[PDB]
Amino acid sequence: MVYQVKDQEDFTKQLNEAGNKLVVIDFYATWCGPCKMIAPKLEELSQSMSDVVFLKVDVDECEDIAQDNQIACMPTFLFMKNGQKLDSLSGANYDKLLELVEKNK
Amino acid sequence: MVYQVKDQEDFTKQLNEAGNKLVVIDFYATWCGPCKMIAPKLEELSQSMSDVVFLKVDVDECEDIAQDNQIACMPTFLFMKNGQKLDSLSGANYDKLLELVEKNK
Repeated sequence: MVYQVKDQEDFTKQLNEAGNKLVVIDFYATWCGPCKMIAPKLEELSQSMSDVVFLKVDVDECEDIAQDNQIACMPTFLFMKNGQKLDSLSGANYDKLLELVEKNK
Repeated sequence: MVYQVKDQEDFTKQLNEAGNKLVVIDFYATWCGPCKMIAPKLEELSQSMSDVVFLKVDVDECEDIAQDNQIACMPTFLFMKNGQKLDSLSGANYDKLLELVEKNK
């Protein structure tokens, strides 16, 4: 599953429940074509990879979280572990997403 | 001064108000750092140039307009003249912007 982050403290709650697991966060908008195209692939990946936590942040609903992470393109995938940033990817390139999750998991 | 488009009808009103002038529309968000960096440069070009009209669209306030224009990064600049799309530029590349303004005005 891909869990939808509700607000700043909810994002922190999720980053903790992840324990030591890689967390992949998709920053998206509902008006954005490339975001809608890749969303189902992220959902398929999340059902299989139970040792990675997948989250999503709607930038219109969570403008403060978007500003905290310096988002400018969408989708942007942020890679985190233990509350700390590992890597980011801008755009819907599913092979680069898979490479980054392989690298970081 | 850069005018903020309020809604789809207002976009048509301003396209009509521009007459035969090139129109540059900055699709931006208030949480987006590169947009904030370039906004004062746009205000300076808007006060400087009398043969170009500068508009802005807040993607979180006009999500419909952003969808219809296939926005995915920000800022994105659309270049229009007599209702026609001439060019677009993704990102806060001020030199490219000025080059597309000089080419199309």
